[PDB]
Amino acid sequence: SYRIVVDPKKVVKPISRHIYGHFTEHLGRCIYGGIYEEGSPLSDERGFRKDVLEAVKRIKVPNLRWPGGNFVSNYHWEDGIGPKDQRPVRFDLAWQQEETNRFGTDEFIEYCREIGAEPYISINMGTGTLDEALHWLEYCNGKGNTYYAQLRRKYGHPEPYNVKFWGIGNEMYGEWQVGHMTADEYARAAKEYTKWMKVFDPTIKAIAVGCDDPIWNLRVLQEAGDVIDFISYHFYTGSEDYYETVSTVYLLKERLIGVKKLIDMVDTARKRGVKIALDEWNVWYRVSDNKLEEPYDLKDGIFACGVLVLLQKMSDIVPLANLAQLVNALGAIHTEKDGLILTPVYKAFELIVNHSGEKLVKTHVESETYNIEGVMFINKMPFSVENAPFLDAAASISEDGKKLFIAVVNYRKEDALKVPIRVEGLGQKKATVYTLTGPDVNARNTMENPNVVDITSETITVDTEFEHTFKPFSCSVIEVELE
Amino acid sequence: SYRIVVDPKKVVKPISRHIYGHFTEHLGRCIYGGIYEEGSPLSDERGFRKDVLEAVKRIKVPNLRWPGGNFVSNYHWEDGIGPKDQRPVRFDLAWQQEETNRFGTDEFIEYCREIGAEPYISINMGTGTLDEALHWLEYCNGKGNTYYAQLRRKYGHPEPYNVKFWGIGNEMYGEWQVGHMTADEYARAAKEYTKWMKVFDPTIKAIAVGCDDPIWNLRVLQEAGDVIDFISYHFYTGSEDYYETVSTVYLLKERLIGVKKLIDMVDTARKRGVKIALDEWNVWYRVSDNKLEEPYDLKDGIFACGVLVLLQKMSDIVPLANLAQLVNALGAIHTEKDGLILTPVYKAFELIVNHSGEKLVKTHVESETYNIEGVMFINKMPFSVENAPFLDAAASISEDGKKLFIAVVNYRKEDALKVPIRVEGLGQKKATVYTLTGPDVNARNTMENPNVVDITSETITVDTEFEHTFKPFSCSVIEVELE
Amino acid sequence: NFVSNYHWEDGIGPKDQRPVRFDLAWQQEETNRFGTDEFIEYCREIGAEPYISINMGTGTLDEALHWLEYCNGKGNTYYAQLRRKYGHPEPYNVKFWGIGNEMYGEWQVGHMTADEYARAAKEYTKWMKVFDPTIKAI
Repeated sequence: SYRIVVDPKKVVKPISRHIYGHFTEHLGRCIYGGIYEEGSPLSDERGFRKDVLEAVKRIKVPNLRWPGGNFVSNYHWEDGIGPKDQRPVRFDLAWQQEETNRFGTDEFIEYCREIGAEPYISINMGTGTLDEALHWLEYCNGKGNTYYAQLRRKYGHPEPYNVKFWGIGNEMYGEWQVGHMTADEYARAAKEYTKWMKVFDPTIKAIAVGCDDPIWNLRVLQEAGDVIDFISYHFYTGSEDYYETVSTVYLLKERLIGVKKLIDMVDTARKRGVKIALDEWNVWYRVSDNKLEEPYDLKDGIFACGVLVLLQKMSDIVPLANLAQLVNALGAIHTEKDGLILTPVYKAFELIVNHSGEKLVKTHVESETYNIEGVMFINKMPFSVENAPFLDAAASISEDGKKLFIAVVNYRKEDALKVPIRVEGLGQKKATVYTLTGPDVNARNTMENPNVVDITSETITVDTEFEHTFKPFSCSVIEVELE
Repeated sequence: SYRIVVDPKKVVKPISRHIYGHFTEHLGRCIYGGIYEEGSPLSDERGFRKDVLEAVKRIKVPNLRWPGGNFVSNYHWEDGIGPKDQRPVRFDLAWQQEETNRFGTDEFIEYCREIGAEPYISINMGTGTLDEALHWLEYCNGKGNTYYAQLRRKYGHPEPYNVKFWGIGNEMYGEWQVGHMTADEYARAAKEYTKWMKVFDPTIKAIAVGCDDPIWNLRVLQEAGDVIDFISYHFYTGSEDYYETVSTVYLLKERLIGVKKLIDMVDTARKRGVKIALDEWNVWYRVSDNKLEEPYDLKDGIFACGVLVLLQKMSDIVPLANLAQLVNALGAIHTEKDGLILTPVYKAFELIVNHSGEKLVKTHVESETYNIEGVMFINKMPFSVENAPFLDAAASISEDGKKLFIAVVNYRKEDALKVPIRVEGLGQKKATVYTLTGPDVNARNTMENPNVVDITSETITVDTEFEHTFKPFSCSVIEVELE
Repeated sequence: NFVSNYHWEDGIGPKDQRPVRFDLAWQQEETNRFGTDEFIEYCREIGAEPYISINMGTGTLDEALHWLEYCNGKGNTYYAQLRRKYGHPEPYNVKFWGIGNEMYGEWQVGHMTADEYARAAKEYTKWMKVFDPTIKAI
């Protein structure tokens, strides 16, 4: 048996806007050819691609991370400010590219404003400096007469940017990272940058680097949990098999619950309420070059929907997440010289960001269960998840709250499910069901039939007790007025 | 608000015999004047207090921990064997008492096999050797002609004692432990002692010492997770206010979930499936001499009930547990030279051990929630626990089994709880409801009113959907037939 | 590996009073009816200079010192007096001593990190050579 019980009067928690966040690295064709193509017919006066822009605005990005990623660990921000024709051309050691630097801090901040998204920038901790990081903070944030607040104005922007999220470094644990650190080194320095940045601007929020290594997380929280706001986490998954993929959602629930408990275990961290930032996540397993153009299909898009529902459930533990990445490289959107595809990862966002609430409301959900051992990620590392649901849900309420949104995923590959839903003190009412699904589980959109996987709509009679059938391998939200 | 639904047909996972274990340390009158009083009219030929013996059998001890506790770290087991008149009188550093060693290893296996419990002995890591622990193991478990087998045999016992559980040192992390160790040096020591003890007897089960320091745990697990079976936790709570005391049940839950998560984050240990051993727990707040005669009132019996209900629900994570302690010192049982007393803590055990099943069966519960911020333990450590329930429960079945049980707890101090209970495909049966409760939260059994708090029975009827009302601050088991 | 678990005193005296132990190294009961006295007898039978390995796994500085004494002392020291008591007035004069055995490998009982071995190898040797300067230490 399956069942879903709701109560639109029992609010459990707020749901943070910023669980729906995004990410744009200078990697491959993510910026250049991506959101920003200069010579193009499809561009505007600034160089932004108008089609991509219209697509991104439909998602309504809450915040947007930049410029990396493994690019920033090697990146001097000043290289990318002022007259475009005197920006030096640099070598990006991360992804072996020439960097023209004609998309920089202003250009990026402009892109944020245009779409309506809080900028979240990451400082360079492998090649950079306290100074350089502070100077970047002054330039973006200073309202006094400091030389850098002077220089932003000099280049056309008198008002400060007030950029509230800062990322104290990127993936500083890895061999692959330029100027990579030990747990102890990084811990000591996560503290130094954070604390000094905050002296200048006590209103910024700091995300320190976390990972799977628990000793690393613990040393971070211990040294810096006095002053950080988030410890970051990275989750990439695969591969090849439907069930293996659409279930690492529950691997991620388990892994996030871990980091949360490490936080609990550290005094100053627990005391302040340090939180978790899922500041990189996606499916990735097919591609291993440095353009990362991962051909996402519907199974990947069901993983995303599952994440987003989960995040709705634990937005209090993890109030900030960023899909890696926004365009092309591991991209929800894929662009060529003359058009774009919106992958099923993207569509997942289209379904859930529109049609969802600000307050999570009590939701019991009965489901049948399974266990899987399988693989994930490019390197194939084995994983194992026991008691993964076939059906999952999270209901929410609007600020109003005369609007209930009921998000429900069906993980089943073959059988549709008839689920008896109950919603206290309601009905009867006409209501609308939005459903993201397609034919195969390997189904893609193409820039030809760019609508094989898309969001459908249909009207339904609901009441304080009703029923519904959920297509196999689909996500669907029921939207219903409560007045 | 409140609800309980049970489905006797969905077996979730088994319930381990050993969550009901106990602990018998040489501390104050716990052992001498406790279970053992030589010249006593109340004692048998070999010196076992007959009243206590029968008190103890009722509780069906699954396993008995001995001899410590902080005592073992100063303890040389050799001193405790042989004809009693030749044993040396020694000074226990742990509790500043003269130990006569008239109670030792043989007496303890007699007391164990006299009451049905598996021996579980803690070796001396603070004042003793590998060799010394190994000869202990040889003495208890050796079939062949090694000297310490021979010696067991000279003293009256041809057959091996086959002692299954060995704990590798005691609270070795603590400043108070004699020969206390750093995380790194103990982690090395755990692997070693374990490793070699399992070369002699590969069938034993070794409990490693863990604590509250996450790094401590992580190092033991990284080093010894190869060969250990359990890492151990120790929980002592209170205090003074009813709610601040009961509900640390829900502090303990969080604490334990934290530690499992540690195990998940270490490969060898995760891969081997190292579990938890709660090898020391109780209420302990109002006394800190060195006989520790805590006068437990009824709130403490309710915490015990909660803890045991919690254990039923998670005995797959924590397979083994030990109340601290059995007699006198932090005792469930209190004894004087004439009679004895059964505290509400013991009573909690009488209630659950008789009338509980061996297979946990699906138990969903809905309940109201509180947030508290209190103090706990001897030193009054501040704490809080968020969303603690006023009502909890756990349903189990006999092995066969024509008997469902429903253990349920009302933490509410003032109100009774009117609870609708559902049970799949059941009568129309009658059923007995066993309930432990007293006049007020401060109720306490006495040697002349030995019943002020006690388990009472009453017959109700159940109907696959039915209602019951649980007294305030009460624990009840509902025993229903099924055939 | 036998040695890093061995207590030399178990293999001396009347054999009937000698204790049976458990060899952790090879998982075998050891009756200790072949021991130090027995080993040196066999050595001078075949004319081989004896070469003794000391237990650094579960043994102490003291324990090793006492072995050398038993073997090489000609004073009226407890352990020399002991060798004499058991039949051998005149010392064995063993020339090659082995300062632990394979103390680097996970399999050795009592094994050490390089720093803790070098530290101890220094310490065992200097003090043995103070009792008897003629020995050669491996």
